Amino acid sequence: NSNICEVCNKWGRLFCCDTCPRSFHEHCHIPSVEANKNPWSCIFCRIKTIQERCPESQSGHQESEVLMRQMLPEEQLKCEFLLLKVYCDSKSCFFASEPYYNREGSQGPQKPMWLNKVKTSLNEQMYTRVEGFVQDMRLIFHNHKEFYREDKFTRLGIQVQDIFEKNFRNIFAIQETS
Ligand SMILES: [Zn+2]
Ligand SMILES: [Zn+2]
Ligand SMILES: [Zn+2]
Repeated sequence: NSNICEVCNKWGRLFCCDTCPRSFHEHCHIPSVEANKNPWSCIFCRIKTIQERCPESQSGHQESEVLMRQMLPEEQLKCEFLLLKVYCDSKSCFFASEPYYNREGSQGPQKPMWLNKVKTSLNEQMYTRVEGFVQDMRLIFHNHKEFYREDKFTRLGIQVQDIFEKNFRNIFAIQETS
């Protein structure tokens, strides 16, 4: 197995996947690495299994259909994995914890949002459709862009949104378009 966490790229107290060489801190994996379970298989492996059991699941889909899906176990897992892919980027730090807004010439968002809030919401089964998870993820970056206006820091929102959107299209097999 790898000697660094797949998500944050640091060493420490690492749990190793039994079916692949990846490793994780407990609370870096989503869901948090499970207490017992031998063997244990990481989210990467669990997602690959879904794909292998239903190869047709990789055929192109419309985003509107994907958003309306209920959060049954496979869609719950897919959202967990998508959230984890965002945390894999180091720039996710800016969006992880609860923000605050005191900048001359800007007013904070009406509905603040952050990654650890989406993480808690997934863990508490608060989303009934994929749309609820995707709307809160997009709101993170939209709030950022609106608040920072012309400051070049706005770019961090565009960057992390792009990581979200590419991973969304991959994980939910969104039909490719020009
Ligand atoms: Zn980690
Ligand atoms: Zn694995
Ligand atoms: Zn099948």
